Amino acid sequence: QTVTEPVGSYARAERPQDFEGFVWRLDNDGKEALPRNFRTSADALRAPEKKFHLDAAYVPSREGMDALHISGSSAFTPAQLKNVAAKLREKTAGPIYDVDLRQESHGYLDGIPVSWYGERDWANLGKSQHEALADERHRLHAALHKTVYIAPLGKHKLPEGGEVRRVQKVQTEQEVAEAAGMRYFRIAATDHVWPTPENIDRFLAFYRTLPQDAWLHFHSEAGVGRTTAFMVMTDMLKNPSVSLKDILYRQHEIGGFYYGEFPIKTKDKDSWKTKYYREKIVMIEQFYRYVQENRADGYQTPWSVWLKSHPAKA
Amino acid sequence: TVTEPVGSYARAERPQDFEGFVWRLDNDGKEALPRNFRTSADALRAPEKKFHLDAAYVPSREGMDALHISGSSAFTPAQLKNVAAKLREKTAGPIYDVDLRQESHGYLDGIPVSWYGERDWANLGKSQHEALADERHRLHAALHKTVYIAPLGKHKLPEGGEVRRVQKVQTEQEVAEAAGMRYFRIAATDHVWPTPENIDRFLAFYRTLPQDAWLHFHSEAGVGRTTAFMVMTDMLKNPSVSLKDILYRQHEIGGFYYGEFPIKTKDKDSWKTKYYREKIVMIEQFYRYVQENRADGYQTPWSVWLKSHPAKA
Ligand SMILES: O=P(O)(O)O[C@H]1[C@H](OP(=O)(O)O)[C@@H](OP(=O)(O)O)[C@H](OP(=O)(O)O)[C@@H](OP(=O)(O)O)[C@H]1OP(=O)(O)O
Ligand SMILES: O=P(O)(O)O[C@H]1[C@H](OP(=O)(O)O)[C@@H](OP(=O)(O)O)[C@H](OP(=O)(O)O)[C@@H](OP(=O)(O)O)[C@H]1OP(=O)(O)O
Ligand SMILES: [Cl-]
Repeated sequence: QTVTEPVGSYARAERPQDFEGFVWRLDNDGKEALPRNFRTSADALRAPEKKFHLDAAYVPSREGMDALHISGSSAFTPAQLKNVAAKLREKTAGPIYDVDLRQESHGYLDGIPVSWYGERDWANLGKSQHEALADERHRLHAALHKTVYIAPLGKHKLPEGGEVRRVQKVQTEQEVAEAAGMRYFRIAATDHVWPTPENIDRFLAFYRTLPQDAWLHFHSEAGVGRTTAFMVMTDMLKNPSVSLKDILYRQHEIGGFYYGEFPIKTKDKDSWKTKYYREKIVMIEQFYRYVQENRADGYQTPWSVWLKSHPAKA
Repeated sequence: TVTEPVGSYARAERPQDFEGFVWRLDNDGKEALPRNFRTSADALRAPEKKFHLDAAYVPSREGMDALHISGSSAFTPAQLKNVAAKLREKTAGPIYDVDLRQESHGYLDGIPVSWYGERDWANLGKSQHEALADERHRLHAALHKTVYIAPLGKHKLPEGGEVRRVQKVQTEQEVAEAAGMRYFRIAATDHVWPTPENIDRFLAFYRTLPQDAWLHFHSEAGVGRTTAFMVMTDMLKNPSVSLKDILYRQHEIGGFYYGEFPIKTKDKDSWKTKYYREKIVMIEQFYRYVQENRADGYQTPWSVWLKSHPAKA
């Protein structure tokens, strides 16, 4: 009769103590002018990726895309964010937000974007946003005037090479965003899994009070899973008359992940990802249902509450 | 007036520029014994070409059978048990694990690790007391915590390795005692000539040893620091042997060659050149100390004698 973890909360069954952070991972090498996977809702649609087995002939509706005003990308250096901000300012006169979707603790050491990485990038798994940000604040401050090892991950998601330096400057992403002329909003979402009801309730309350001309620049570490999930959510919220298929196809075709059904295939070492991919597919459909069934009364019922009374099925 | 005398060049380096940043894997535990394992009873081998020595020269082995010393790289607990068993076949006296490492090190879940800073100088400038306090604190702090242990690869930076939540922490003293060996620590900085403090400590220790004591010296690789102390011991115990014979024989049983040779390093290792030169001069100065002070029973320590008889570059 009693279910321990409902669909949409599978990650709650994992043990945080088994994925604690152990290294400052390099989030971006700063070689390119812009972060990776940079895209906006004003962009032209491209051919779908073969791995998703989609209909390349299909022409998704672009209804509402010109007025959507959102973008997404991977993590960035401060110089890259300034370049992003400049580009977005050519598209709007409203406030531009850096919507940081990363639960992992991260920041900038001597201007270098880094994150405290644990296995599966789950160093803050299970923490409330309050606890995750306290960890981040503590770790960043502790790095000042201290020697740190910053490294990119290579074979088997372990450090490979990198550099050692005695830190002279520490900055939070909020500071870097403000320096780039962007407003900042943080949603502490766990890497690789469906955002939690807490994450989404927070996002919806934030969305509700945005000025009509607000531009949302979403980002995560790679600019794929989490970034696309929130871009899809925003598209659905702002353009409720658009079909689920059109939303999923167009968010994929401008450069994001495809959040519909597809032949999931993983290497043996990544088999743990499989059920999380299936969970996101089911939850994307359930969020669409939430939008359709609650927009009429102006979303009086929060997503978390509605989901508990309308649980998703595997 | 000179700021730093010969033999103390490392004192000019800045400790803050070489602080520890990773738990380095000291030995992968694949072999039964530590690397560069050798004993004074071993046969002499041909010299290594890089030292440009006379391969036809046969040094005297006078005193080697009674010297009773050995050397090696760092080891896993199992490898040390293997070493202890081997050495017990050669003596009925106490067998000492003479740990020559200044860098903080120990065992996490039985894995030999050290807190590595650039040039392995994470404890540079610390007194032995401070180095050992750092070591105790860091080891204790790892218990029940997640750590990243990695071997060094390209450019002396971590490559691969493993991540684990530590369930057991031990100091090398505990591991040595569990293997049936006595333990003595000399906190010598990697890559440079041991300090007057290091050497005064070693000589006072040497003076306390019973006739049948066996000394197993080790450092990280079992090369620079290990050979320096093996050479010192050979000179102390066999003062009638020529400097050339001591240096050749300690090299030919498997150690570094501490005499003059044409030094050539990779460009990235050019900082080592003067430290190699310094060791050559200091080895000669230590030989002089032994020859001049053995007759009266070492009434005056090395540090004092060296201050009144400074070495010259
Ligand atoms: O930067 P990468 O090494 O390329 O890793 C990314 C990144 O996550 P991590 O960097 O922390 O491993 C993606 O996610 P977001 O940070 O944008 O949320 C993730 O997206 P999903 O796991 O949710 O799909 C993606 O996975 P994908 O293979 O689908 O691109 C994954 O790539 P890899 O781990 O396979 O390199
Ligand atoms: O374990 P390794 O990677 O082989 O390094 C060793 C080790 O020092 P490190 O491990 O910290 O680099 C030697 O020293 P001891 O620990 O036994 O004192 C050192 O000896 P010296 O620097 O004093 O000479 C030797 O140098 P080498 O064998 O070239 O003489 C060096 O080897 P590499 O740095 O070349 O790998
Ligand atoms: Cl005196």
